[PDB]
Amino acid sequence: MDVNKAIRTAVDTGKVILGSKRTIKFVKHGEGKLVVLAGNIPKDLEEDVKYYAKLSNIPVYQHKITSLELGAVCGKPFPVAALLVLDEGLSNIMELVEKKE
Amino acid sequence: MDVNKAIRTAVDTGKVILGSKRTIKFVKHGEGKLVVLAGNIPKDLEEDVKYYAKLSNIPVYQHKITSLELGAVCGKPFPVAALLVLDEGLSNIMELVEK
Repeated sequence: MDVNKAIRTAVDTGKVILGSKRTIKFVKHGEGKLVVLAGNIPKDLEEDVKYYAKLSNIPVYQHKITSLELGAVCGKPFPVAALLVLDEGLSNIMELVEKKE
Repeated sequence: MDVNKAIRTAVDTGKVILGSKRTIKFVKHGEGKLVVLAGNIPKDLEEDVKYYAKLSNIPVYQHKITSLELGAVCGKPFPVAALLVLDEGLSNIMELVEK
């Protein structure tokens, strides 16, 4: 609930890249502050994003909700298997993730 | 190479359940000898399979090829994200997996 609120806030007040393909592309280029993955993200994409994120020291938060659920959290009617926060805006998502438990 | 040949042999000469949903169903009921997962299997399904497989001591081999590729290895035109060997038939898949 807290994380989902933080994600929506980042999307509406900051800058968030939506989609697994786009997320990987941005992270590969070293851009981004935080990666959030849906619980049903394809394993290969999951490993790709974690590999590139690791290379640029970008944290990755593994969510439990589905890609369609994550899309809805972002206020979208389409699935989002992964997203990348470029700018957290007024969100506290960065801090929430830091003590993720 | 060898693994793919072994998988096709099991499908053709033995009994293999195709599909992530069916695989989980069978393993959840304690049936099966070996699970093979495609490289792009959804993470949640992957975790579910490994959880139930673990409960009935059923080995799980994580493949690198995609679901559509695995389907083709099985001689099918459709994607197969996971499969369950009920009977290896004439295949040596069990031995190969032991690695």
